[PDB]
Amino acid sequence: ATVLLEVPFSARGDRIPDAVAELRTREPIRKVRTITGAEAWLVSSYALCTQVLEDRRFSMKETAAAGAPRLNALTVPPEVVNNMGNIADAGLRKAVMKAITPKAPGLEQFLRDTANSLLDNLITEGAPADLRNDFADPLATALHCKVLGIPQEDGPKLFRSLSIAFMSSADPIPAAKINWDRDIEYMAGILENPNITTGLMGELSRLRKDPAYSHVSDELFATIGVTFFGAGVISTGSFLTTALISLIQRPQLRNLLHEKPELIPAGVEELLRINLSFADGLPRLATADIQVGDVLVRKGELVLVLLEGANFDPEHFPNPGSIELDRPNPTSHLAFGRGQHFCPGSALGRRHAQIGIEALLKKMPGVDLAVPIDQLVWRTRFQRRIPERLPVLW
Ligand code: HEM
Ligand SMILES: Oc1ccc(-n2cncn2)cc1
Repeated sequence: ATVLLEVPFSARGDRIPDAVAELRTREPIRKVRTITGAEAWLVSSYALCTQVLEDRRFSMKETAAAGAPRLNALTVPPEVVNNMGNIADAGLRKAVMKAITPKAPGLEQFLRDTANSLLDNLITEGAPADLRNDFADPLATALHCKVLGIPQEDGPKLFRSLSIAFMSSADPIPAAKINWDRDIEYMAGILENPNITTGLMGELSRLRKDPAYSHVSDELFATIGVTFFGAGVISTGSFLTTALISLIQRPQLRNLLHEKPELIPAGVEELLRINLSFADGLPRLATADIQVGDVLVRKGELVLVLLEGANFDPEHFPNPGSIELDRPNPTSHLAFGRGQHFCPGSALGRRHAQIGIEALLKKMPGVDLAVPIDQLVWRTRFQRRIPERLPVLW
């Protein structure tokens, strides 16, 4: 006898497990058991992942209901799972989206100057360098302090919450409450701080005192600061780190992009497509009985949308393991999700990776791993796949 197939399959972010293609071909929706012991439907083809993500009867908000089958334990309060819905209901969606575009005057030059400073510091210190802790994550943190309008020197303490806040745990995490309550108190103080006049928190601070938003709660304003910092920093730092592995493992492409930097946006879109940064399928709870493939999903059941299942599906992306800069469908991957919950930071996340890669390739054209690839240590039981250190030489 064996037990039901367990997810996730592997915390490694540098290779896709052969099980994914076997599932996708033979059983593109099939039952699995999550780390909590709950059963779920794992969906692994492009067609069925898109069907679930575009049908709001597969609800994100409902995953937080008491008694639901769970992928993992909540690390935020249950109403915060509906964060974008609460931002939309408060009349703040357009304002939030406007503040986190990468097109803000000076923002790109700030990102390039920051990237070049971090790189020069590594060059001065000498190889080996850790491109996660001393490049990708400080670049993500500096970017998000600038986009929020908060002091750069407050970035490192806010960042140190994230190794707990983005855990994928079977059980509630006492330190995630301690750090969440402290980080909310910090954002509530930012909203009362007259020095904060720029970025997303300077905008929220003004709208909080405008009569049209006098009944939006202070808790929501503070929650937008904590969630957009945390989601943006973990997501951009982790994507850029694993994209740098994928580039270092393709010297032919590295060299192409160094020679023709105008191809960096196409290269980043393929690095998004092949990225294994999300450690778990995206969860949704069915609110109706819905046919998906050969399965009738029942109301109340959990569905998990496996992004690499869609993004490596050869029916959509032929030769899916290869980075090809001339595909006819290059932005149709699911790396930012799809539908109602498509990532609101997508443009910012693209620009952070394009600028970090352009800066790295000009400063360290010979960048290579300084350890054999199997020696990277992959974080476990986390919502992202990331190596704990990324040692390189150049
Ligand atoms: C390359 C970087 C990024 C990747 C790969 C990424 C990926 C994703 C994905 C896959 C979703 C959909 C989750 C779902 O449907 O269940 C999502 C949602 C989200 N992302 Fe991003 N993200 C990135 C950067 C950002 C940035 C820069 C921010 C903010 C500054 C951000 C904020 C959010 C938020 C707040 C949501 C929830 C949206 C909702 O619930 O409607 N992300 N992201
Ligand atoms: O809109 C958001 C929802 C959940 C999160 N987090 C999930 N784990 C940690 N934060 C961040 C933003």
